[PDB]
Amino acid sequence: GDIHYRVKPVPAADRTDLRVTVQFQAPDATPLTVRLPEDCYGTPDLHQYVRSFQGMDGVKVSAGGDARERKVFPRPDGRVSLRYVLSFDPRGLDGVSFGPNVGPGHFHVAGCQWLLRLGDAEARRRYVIQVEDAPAGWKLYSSLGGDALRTETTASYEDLTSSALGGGSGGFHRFEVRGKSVSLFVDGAFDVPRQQLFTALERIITSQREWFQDGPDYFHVALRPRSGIIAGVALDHAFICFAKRESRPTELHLLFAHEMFHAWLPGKLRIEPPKGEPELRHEWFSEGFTEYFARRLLVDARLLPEEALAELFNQDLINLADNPHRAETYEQVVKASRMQAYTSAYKKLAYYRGALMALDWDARLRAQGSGASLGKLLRELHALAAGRGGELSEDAFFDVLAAHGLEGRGDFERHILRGEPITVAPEALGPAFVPRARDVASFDPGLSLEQTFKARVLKGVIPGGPAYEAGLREGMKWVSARNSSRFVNGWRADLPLEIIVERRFAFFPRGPVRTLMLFQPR
Amino acid sequence: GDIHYRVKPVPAADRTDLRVTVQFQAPDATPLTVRLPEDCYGTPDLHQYVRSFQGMDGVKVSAGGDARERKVFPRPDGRVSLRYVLSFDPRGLDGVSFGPNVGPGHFHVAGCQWLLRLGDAEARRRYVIQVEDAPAGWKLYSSLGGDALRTETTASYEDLTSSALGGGSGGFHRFEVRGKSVSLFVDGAFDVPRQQLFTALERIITSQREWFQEDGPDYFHVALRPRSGIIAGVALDHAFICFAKRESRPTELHLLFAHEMFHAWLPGKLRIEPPKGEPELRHEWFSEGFTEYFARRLLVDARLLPEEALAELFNQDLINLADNPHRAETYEQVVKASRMQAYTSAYKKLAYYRGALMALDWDARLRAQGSGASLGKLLRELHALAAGRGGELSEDAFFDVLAAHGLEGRGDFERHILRGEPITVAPEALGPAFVPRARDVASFDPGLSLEQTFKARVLKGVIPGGPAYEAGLREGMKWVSARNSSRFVNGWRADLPLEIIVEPRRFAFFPRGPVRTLMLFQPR
Ligand SMILES: [Zn+2]
Ligand SMILES: [Zn+2]
Repeated sequence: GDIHYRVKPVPAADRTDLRVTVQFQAPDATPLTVRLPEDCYGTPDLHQYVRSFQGMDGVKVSAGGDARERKVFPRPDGRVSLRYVLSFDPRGLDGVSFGPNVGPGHFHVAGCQWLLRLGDAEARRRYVIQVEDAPAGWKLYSSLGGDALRTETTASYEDLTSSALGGGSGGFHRFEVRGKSVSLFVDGAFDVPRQQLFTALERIITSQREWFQDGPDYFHVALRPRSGIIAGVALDHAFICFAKRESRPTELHLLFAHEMFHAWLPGKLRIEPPKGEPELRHEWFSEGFTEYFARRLLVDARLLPEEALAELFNQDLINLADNPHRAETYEQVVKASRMQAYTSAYKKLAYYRGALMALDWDARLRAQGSGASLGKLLRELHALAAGRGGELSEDAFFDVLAAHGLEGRGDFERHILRGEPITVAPEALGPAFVPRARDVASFDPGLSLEQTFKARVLKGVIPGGPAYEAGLREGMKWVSARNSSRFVNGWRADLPLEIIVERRFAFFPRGPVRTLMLFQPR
Repeated sequence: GDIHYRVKPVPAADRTDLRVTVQFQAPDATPLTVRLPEDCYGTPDLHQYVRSFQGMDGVKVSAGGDARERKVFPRPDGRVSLRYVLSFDPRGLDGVSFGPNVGPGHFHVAGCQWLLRLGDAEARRRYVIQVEDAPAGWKLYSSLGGDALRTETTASYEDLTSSALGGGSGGFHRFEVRGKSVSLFVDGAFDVPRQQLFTALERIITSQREWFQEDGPDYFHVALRPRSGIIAGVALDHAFICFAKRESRPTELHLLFAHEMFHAWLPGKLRIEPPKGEPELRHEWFSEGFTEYFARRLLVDARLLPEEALAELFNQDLINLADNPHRAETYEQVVKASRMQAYTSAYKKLAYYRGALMALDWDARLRAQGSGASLGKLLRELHALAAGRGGELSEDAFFDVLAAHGLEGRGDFERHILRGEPITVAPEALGPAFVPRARDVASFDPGLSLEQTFKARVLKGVIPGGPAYEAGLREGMKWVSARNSSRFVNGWRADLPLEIIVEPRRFAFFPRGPVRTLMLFQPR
């Protein structure tokens, strides 16, 4: 059967409502049940935002089981025709990182956020989705087709939960890269001016499509506002970004350059782990290299100065040195995943490892003077993987590196399998930077952060350690803590660790100084 | 004493909050009562939008009598230091035509809408108001100074109730006219692109300044802000705020801009003074009607309005005036109606139609003399002479000027205004490209006395055989509502039926009455 969808954006005082009308053929006139959209992206109770839900041209609608269900009575011939208005709260949805994002001059909804749940979700149907009566001056962008006025998709409901439909009037830019269309949309309040976001996004995409040398016929980049986060979801033909108003240019550039890079690496260049081995085996490559490339992309596009590039790798060396699993072998990392004690530190371990390995490999390849580079080698690796569905066996991947005079297999077995420390060549950041010894204080809170949190009572306070030195003593009524998680994205080294007891205590996590070769300028 | 204000615009999900910190000295340490802002522009219970209200640097606050009050505990020396956050609901405030206008990337507040009520409202103080930690890329404005970052005014609270403070991030344009600064701000959803709005506003504003060729204010702001179902504007010294709907057409705004902002000059600096005892409405035909004429001439000169659309506006005037029940009413009768609070839309609109057609006639007659005369040249002379008497001309001086240029102004005034005689427009008044031709226009006749009907709650005055009678309406039906019923309010469409829901059935018909012949201008 065919499902016809018509969506109208109706701008309001504080939001943009979506008037949705849908028509399809049922088998006969037996009253069937339909369900209101449930958010796969985390909003609790998405049905509360359905303002009205009535039938059209004779189709009757009554109450169903709960408030997420409706009983509709099809026509004798089987036609079903319904109309419902989605009025999403902009205030409530500011806390749902990937929920619906609406505003007085824009709207964005993922497939699950506006589509109706009818029947089997695995069943395939022909979806015709149109945007009608769009306001004057607005630009639209759908993930199912290059012309959001009408898309034609044959897929299942499940497939369509990740799709996107949106529009706005706050910033639009269009350009062509290799004859293919790319559309940029920016709505919401943002410190970075619209022109700087369009230029930066234009450069990042143009660089990405140059690397791998013709792609998608249509692609959209939608920037939408949400406080307290800088996140993005990637899709086929679209990249959606929910970011806070106070986002710095580099913060958005690093995210744009990293999440869009995931469409190639590991999207079209995946290293197949051996039989039975987990997907995390090659996280150093599928995540650490992507970040390295993302950094190399910004510096090439003249968006990130080389001095900041040095501090990004310096942070990788400092963060990996403070990682408690920095020396853990494959057998230990894989055992923690089967044992589910896999904290933020474990999540970040392969990012720090893989980024520095790529920096070393590039330096080692470019020192050859034969015009080689980690990038030239990744283009060969990706072109070869095209004849195998974008995947490469472990032997085929390391065979290529060995052909370019690079000991790829030895590095992986050393640093990833055996957990041996990673050495970065000194010429990696150009001749203007040189690694010089520096002492960085290790992260020692002076108390067991987890045993305390578990028992809600200060436990294991090491006498003479930082926590002891602040006055804290073991067995104390732990109330709360702030800036104590070392490997979550917002940890700051210049800010003290706060801990509240029954009284607020603050101290820096001072510990045995270690020496690291950080990159300095000349 | 000195009152010192600090305002922080804090963007939010659906609005922009205002963190206001105020510092002033009390006469003593004895507790005093301060009351939250009340809206002079019509917002019920504006205090409900005050989220927090606390003391600062040792000053204590407590509850007071009602929700509008607060008990402030000054310091021993008398120092009072308060901080309160205004978080205005953009949804409910869309219904208040002149209430606070906020939203995700902008804010606008009138003086009364953010300032605190401290002591006597007519006591003069020195108000120093600064906008701090404003968001990056936002542009701000104030009516108390050309630099919104810090203004300084010695005025009373009452004077400051009509002041304006605002900013935004959805559109800004600045330009200079004869060395003076003008800034334009646009926020909210609007069908007309920002470039079109800025170009038109710059053209209209420049045209108005060259018309009188006087040095305008050192700073001037024009703030376009969103609000459903209305197209309104409030004129202030140093600022013109406009709250309009998203679907506003360009000409609708162009007429609003050109008309409202001309009132700075006419009657602002050129008022005809009525004789002793006479109401100020006597010259509403000159202070409103002629302003509408010059606003239309202004738009055509700036190429924002074609000449075909100018003819229609005057055709509209002829039709609207012919439908006006008070069209032939003398001045004593129209002055009798103001004293009995009967001024309705028909009355407030009578002087608009009257004065605009007279201005059109007067211009044709002046230019027919072939001596380079024109109504615009005449108004330049009148404005210049008025500058020596305070923007004010006696009736004798005003009319002496017109009679000097061969125009019998006085005669028309005591024939069309004072006596209510019908107004004749010279056929050549719209140029050789247009000709007045007789057209038959159906008179407005609901077949029912609306005014009477709305005064009671039943149907009053249904004429057996009128349009309302044939539609099915009768004498004595519980009257509930009406749509498209006010003929002289801006929104009446002769092409949409008159809707009257009685009892509860809905009667929709056309208020078509006896035919009328009028000479409308048509293209050749
Ligand atoms: Zn990633
Ligand atoms: Zn007026």
